[PDB]
Amino acid sequence: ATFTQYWSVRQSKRPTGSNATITFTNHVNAWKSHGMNLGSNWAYQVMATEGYQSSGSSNVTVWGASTDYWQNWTDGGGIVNAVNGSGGNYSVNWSNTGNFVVGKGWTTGSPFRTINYNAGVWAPNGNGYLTLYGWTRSPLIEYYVVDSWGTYRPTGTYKGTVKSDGGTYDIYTTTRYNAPSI
Repeated sequence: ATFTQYWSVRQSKRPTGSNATITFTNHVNAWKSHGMNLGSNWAYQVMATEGYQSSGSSNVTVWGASTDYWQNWTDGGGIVNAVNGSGGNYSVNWSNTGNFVVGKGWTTGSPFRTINYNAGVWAPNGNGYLTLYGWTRSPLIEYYVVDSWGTYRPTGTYKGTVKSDGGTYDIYTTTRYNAPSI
């Protein structure tokens, strides 16, 4: 499938060890102001560990009484050890993988969501995103809010900036031709 991607990318890798907050409504409006609108149909929404052509290790925890969804996907190109921890916790040991997404969040995404998380460990050795991840339909859109990464910072068509949660983010739009979902 062909679709546009929305990006919020910190101007510097965010500290990992204490609880971090992603006020999502800030990124949503900032995207709206630049003509970037999400779909009317909301898919899942997680604080995930996105990896590609890399190996590493992560340990994330997502707090909520109400977090229900468990996301564990992989195009089966490499080895991916994803353990569904207790509560909102989870870990990932990936090796020479291709693409994959692992995170815990919500079955249905909300443009008003508020997220507290504690990256117990962020040791990506290659390409890996410590990002808030989710999709929407009508239009079909894959959105990102990246706080940290590995060897590659996600860029694209620059559209502006937004200050949120004591951190400034660069805004990008990218396009993919022949990408699925999940």
